[PDB]
Amino acid sequence: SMSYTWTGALITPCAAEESKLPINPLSNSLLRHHNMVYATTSRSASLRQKKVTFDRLQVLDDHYRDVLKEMKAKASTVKAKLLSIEEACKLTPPHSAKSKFGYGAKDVRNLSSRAVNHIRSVWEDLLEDTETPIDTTIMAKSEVFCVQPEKGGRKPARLIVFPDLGVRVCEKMALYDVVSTLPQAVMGSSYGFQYSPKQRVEFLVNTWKSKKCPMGFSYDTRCFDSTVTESDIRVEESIYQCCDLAPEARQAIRSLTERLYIGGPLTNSKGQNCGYRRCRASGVLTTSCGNTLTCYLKATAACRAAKLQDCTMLVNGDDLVVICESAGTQEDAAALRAFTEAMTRYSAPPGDPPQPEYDLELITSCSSNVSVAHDASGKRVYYLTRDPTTPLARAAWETARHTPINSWLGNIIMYAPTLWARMILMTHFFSILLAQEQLEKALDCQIYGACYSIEPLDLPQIIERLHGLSAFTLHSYSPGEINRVASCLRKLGVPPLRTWRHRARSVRAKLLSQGGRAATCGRYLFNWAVRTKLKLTPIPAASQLDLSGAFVAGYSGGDIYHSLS
Repeated sequence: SMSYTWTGALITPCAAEESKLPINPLSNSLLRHHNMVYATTSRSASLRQKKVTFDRLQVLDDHYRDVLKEMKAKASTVKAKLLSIEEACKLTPPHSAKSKFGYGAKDVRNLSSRAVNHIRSVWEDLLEDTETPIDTTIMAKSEVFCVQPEKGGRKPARLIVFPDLGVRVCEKMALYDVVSTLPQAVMGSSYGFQYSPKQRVEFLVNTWKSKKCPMGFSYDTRCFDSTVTESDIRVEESIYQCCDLAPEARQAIRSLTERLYIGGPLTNSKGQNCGYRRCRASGVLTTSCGNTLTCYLKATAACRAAKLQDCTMLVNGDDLVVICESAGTQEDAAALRAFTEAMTRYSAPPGDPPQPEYDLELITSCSSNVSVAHDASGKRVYYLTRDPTTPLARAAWETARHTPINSWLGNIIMYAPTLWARMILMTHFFSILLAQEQLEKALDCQIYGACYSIEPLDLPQIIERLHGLSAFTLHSYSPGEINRVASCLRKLGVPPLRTWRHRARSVRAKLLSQGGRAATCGRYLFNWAVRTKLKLTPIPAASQLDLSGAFVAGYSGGDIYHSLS
């Protein structure tokens, strides 16, 4: 069975695609080696197609079957509610792709007669048709990176596949409660998306100290979505079907699985037949939940197959991490191979093969690793951080250009306590915002695939609840960490961390200069930037923040939105 078959029609762009950075006012203010920054375009689509296209052998053993039964037993506890038309509409991002039937996102959110009617008819059709493949668009995704050790070598665009707006809203009705609550009910503590960054590191740390001589590794799956099989996808259904369901929900799930999830026809932007898909669609509501379940399922079985001991897993979509019990260095190496052999049998071979690690800090997962720091009190505080190359590169892009999602805002939220987010990302963007009377203006960003609309002036409170007040006092970072950042700043041509200190003090002062929510930011976000530290008490408005459904589940590909009415 092939992951894809192609007809020859091209993956076409819908609009003008821009591949390089413009030389802008404040582009260079952040990053001067602009010819290292690039966005992906449909030009590289055929490259990615070569990569994701292959036949899949899959050989299930008894381990697998045991674990699946265990997962199903836990799902059987779940009661999933069917979403009302309205509730599904409110979960649609206002800039989600319009439907081919003469209405878009705002039509759905507004519950316009045309949209509501067709959404209804698409639901009706799910009951009345159990076989006909639902059509999908395929699109080359635009993402920004910096180039790395070849070079002149860029990633090819990733490929997104989605059904029409009307189907997407039906998916929500049928399956939004399922994908939001069943992962935790089945994998529990191993479901990564229930964890804030603070909560995540806490788990990882605890897990590590809980082992006597802990061993740890991450597992990278070679183009995961393509490795997913129709069998995988039906198994995933059998888990879903273990819930208590409304009768229409049950049929909806059965129909979407056959007509959409297991596979279907790929159509480009010009409306041409591009070929067929027999693997994970990356743009459906079930993508994150399916991926996480499938990963956790195959991972857990391949442990038993590898006779690994006292394993504990963190699973986030297709990203897997395992902290277990060391046997011996040569025995560990052998065990990790066995894990890989088995995963390869479950149709999940590796990107670059896994390597045991004996420092928690050297394990990467979710493009993240743990590092250590100290708060004002000198106490040893753990937090989570990445190589800032990709985040800064996109920070340069969003500076120059109008982008629908501000990854920088997201990254500051997720990586508040980090050295580079405080000294650069905050410093950079808060001068810009002040210099353009745009502090109160709320911007769109993503957390775990979901879209939120946030005012930058409510960053401290958000930051405090997600990380602690320590994230405003942290210092004495790791040498490896500080060397990673500084080395990155060379690469991109960013002003070295000395430089940013003075820029911050300016903005901080400029921010206190106005009092109110503005001053709260200068006082909290840029405390690192002064010798005479301010007193730092709790935030008044941290009290009543909406951080409901902020870190419950993953949704990358799911067309999900959680800001206000």
